[PDB]
Amino acid sequence: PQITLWQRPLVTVKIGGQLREALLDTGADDTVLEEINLPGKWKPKMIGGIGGFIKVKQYDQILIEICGKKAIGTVLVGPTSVNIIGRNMLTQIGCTLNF
Amino acid sequence: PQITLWQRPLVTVKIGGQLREALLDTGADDTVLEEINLPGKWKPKMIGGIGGFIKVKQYDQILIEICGKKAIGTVLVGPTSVNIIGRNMLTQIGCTLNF
Repeated sequence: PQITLWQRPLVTVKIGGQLREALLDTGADDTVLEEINLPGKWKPKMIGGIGGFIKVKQYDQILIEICGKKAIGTVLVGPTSVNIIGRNMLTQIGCTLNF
Repeated sequence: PQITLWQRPLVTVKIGGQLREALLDTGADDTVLEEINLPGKWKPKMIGGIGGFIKVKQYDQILIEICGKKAIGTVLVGPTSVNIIGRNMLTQIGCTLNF
């Protein structure tokens, strides 16, 4: 689908068998989601932002279905007030910017 | 221009007589620029992101040129790690997401 930007580009995503609403974030390199119960192993990681940084648990090869499409990649789980879908996943569902 | 996300969505923007590169950011409601000399007065404001909040200067009705297109609106200048063109400006250049 095509989406304008007068509102936040929020989509429904299915991850870890759970549902969530997330933002299609073209400015985010990574995909970061609020605390969600994901199975398995992970590595502690640091990621910076506008306010600075947060430490997050890094899960690799996580399958997500964004708005009806499938993609596998790294998902960072840490203290973020919003669920963000980054370019690593946006490139997989064939998302592009147009203007 | 149709922009793919394999790389950060950078664009050349002209603001206040100066040239800068800025990240087209759908995950940003606002436009936030790093250290830059901007004429006039403003209204202090604090915005949040990942890692906490940052104090910025809020300038209104600022002409901005992203690629070949002009837009006028609020711009925030602060300690940001990257110049960001948020939805307040993106809508104005008809920027859209597609997948």
